Amino acid sequence: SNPFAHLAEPLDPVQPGKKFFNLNKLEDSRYGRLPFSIRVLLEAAIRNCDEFLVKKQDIENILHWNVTQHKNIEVPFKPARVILQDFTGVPAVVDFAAMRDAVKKLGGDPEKINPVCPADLVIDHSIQVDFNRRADSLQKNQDLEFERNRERFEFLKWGSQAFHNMRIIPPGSGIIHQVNLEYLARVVFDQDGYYYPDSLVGTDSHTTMIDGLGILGWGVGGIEAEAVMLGQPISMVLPQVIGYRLMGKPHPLVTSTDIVLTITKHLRQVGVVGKFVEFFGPGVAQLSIADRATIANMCPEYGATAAFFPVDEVSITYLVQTGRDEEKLKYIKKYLQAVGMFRDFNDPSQDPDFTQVVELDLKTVVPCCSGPKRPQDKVAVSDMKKDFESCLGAKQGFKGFQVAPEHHNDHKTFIYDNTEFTLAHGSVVIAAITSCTNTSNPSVMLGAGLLAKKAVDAGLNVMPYIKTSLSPGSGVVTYYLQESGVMPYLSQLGFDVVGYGCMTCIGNSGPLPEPVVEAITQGDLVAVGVLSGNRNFEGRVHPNTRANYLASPPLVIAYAIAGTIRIDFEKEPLGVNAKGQQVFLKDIWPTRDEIQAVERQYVIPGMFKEVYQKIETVNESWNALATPSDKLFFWNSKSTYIKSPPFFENLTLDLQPPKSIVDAYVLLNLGDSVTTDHISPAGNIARNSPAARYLTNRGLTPREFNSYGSRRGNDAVMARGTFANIRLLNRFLNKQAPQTIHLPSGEILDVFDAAERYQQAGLPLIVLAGKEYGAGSSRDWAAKGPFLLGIKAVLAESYERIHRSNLVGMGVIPLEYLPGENADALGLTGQERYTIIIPENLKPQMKVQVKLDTGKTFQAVMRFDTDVELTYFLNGGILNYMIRKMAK
Ligand code: SF4
Repeated sequence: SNPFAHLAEPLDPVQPGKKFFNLNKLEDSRYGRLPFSIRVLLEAAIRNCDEFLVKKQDIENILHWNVTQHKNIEVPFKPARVILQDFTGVPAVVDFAAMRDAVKKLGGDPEKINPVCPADLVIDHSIQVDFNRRADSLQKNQDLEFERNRERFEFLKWGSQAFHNMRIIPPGSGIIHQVNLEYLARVVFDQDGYYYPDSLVGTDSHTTMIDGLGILGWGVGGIEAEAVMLGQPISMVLPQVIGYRLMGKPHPLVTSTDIVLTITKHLRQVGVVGKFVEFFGPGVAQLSIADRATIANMCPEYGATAAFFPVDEVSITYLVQTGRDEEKLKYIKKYLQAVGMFRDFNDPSQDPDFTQVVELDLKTVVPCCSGPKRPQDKVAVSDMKKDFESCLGAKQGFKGFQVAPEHHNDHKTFIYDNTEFTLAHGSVVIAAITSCTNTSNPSVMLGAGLLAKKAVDAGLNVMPYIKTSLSPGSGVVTYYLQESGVMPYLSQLGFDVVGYGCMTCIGNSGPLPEPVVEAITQGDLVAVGVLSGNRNFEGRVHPNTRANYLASPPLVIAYAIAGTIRIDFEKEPLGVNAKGQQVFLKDIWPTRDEIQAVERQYVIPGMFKEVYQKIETVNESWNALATPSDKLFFWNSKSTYIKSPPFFENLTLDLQPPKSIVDAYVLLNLGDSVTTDHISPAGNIARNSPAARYLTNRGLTPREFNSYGSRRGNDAVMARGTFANIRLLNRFLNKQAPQTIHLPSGEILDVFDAAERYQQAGLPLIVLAGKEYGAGSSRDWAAKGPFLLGIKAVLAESYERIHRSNLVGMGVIPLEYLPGENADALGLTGQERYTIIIPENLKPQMKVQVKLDTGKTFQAVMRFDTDVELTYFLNGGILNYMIRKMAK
């Protein structure tokens, strides 16, 4: 039974059948000092205590957090639900279908492969900015989306019928996280007579955006989410919690976006990988839910697992504003208050006992952007011109473009729409109001509109060759931009709505005008994209922009109007007004107070009701998609999108022990901050690549390639796409190239081709890497890929959280250098042959010996961090383990 059953009591004696586990009846003073993020873990353990998956000791360990956070203690966590998008959602449903095949093969019941919690999937990663700056651009983009992705859509739609508990939010509805915040989020569950906190994992690294609403959620690989949907607890080392104390007031010109870029930079410096961050202090109460969500969104960019803002009265106000049901609201606040999970940030006596506290005085926040090449590279708006011009001549890097000083004032004329324009270094060519990060925030969306109106009335324009776009994460945005009268002015500046999906945020940015591309390449220009996103890594916004700056939506507009980031907005006007002459940014910038009025006036629950009323059913094209009635997927050999994966080939019920990796070759020698984009690119498929050759062989032209993310249900493409990022910096080649050296022959080959040779010869492979290996996107293809290339281990200085978990899930060993040790320090070339000794008895975090064919030996930490992770390793993977459990 549940040992804590006595804690269950009615919330309200008027409705005696609706109960909750009352953590206050624990009568334990440790509870009242817990970070509110830890209280969520505690509750989930108590309600789920069976003495099997979740044990009474587990509850004590979580309660004893203040002590046990230092004792490397694993705990279970069963979240309330799972959220997915289509890029990671396709391979997830392929995994499920493949697991059903495997379970049937072994004589099990394939209906056991079925989500036992709610799964919501939002289709947002497929639409691209094929067209912009026109009224019909949205329809034209929506049409191409469906035309390009029909098979994937029919497949997801079948998935939503063939597996229990799956709701799909169709194309043209907005973006996962914004839809989560405005519609999908429960805050408090009311299931089978028990209230409990909403919590989740999502197959997207920015799932942490939900934490702004006091919902404990974070990103995970699909394989981890798959296990969770099947009832497997998350296994984690009980985390330390950094208290981020906010104080002061932001200046009225400062935006949510300025604040998050400031905090991102701040927390990467601090180092919070493997930890929760939990916000508190007098400064939190002034932040709206949208503001808190902006900050929480960027959790993976600063490294943490969670960035938590507990539920307070501001959260409740957001729920009433977004039109949540009256009945539900009643028990959300009432439940949180009764259980001790309801916050008042204005009461220091209620502040938890965090591991340590770090501080931000919001008055120190200045208007800012981040770039040109990393989310943590904060640049004051006041210093944008200076910093870029410094970048022009600096050695090629995150803060260098390496342009000879003589050319810093280069410019190229070009003709666009029979008018001559001049492009130069720092010219803005992409200006996209994009990303759930910011479009969920009416302060910056209306800010952007009010700036647009001011500018238009002031007689300002955006040059017509500039690829401006507006890509909202829900239709509520457009609705209030129209009601408020600001949308026509956005339209005139070139910010018509182009789609309701990720779009430019994810690199789905579409073509630049031919004459603009010409000038850029012919002139050797550093052309600039400015976007309200959370990621700006070289090449991931557009192939032709060497500089990308994250900035608030109104700044996106400001740089569009100015047409360059090499501008001192204080010193230089934007243009000349036909009457009062000089028009400066200051004159057109809306104040916090002018924004708050329009927001208070135009963002009412009725709009949310209206937008979301028909969300699941309105898409006639979706509704039209025919699906088979099958429960077991009819794999089609003709498909280039959907393919039965080899993962479970010849799977046996019984386990055989792990053997050492013997005389492994190093497939790639990598450096620092290798992103999952480098490991498993998701955008354009290059004409000179293994994946292009495969698709060509199958009779497709480049225009039919689609993106890598779109091909994730086809392991044949995805293996070929592994380490195929054209900006991979393999230290074997000392240059950017998606290649490596096949050492036996000395030949330089595309990475997949080189791996084939090694695999044909029966040779094991490893990867050497530096710090922060696997940063960024949650994509488990950055683990499945290497697994299919024959990679048995990685040896790195440090790992990012989601990536490490995906490696473990695929049975690949994540090895870590000992402190003060790395490739240079050990004198490794990567051209040696590597023996990793696996002992008969394994322990989490154990050190193993690595032996080289040269005689050199050293030690590495084996980063299986919990007993459960070790069982995954012994099983050859997390889904292997789950098939075995379900087959018997
Ligand atoms: S790619 Fe951008 S818009 Fe899409 S879910 Fe991620 S953060 Fe949001």
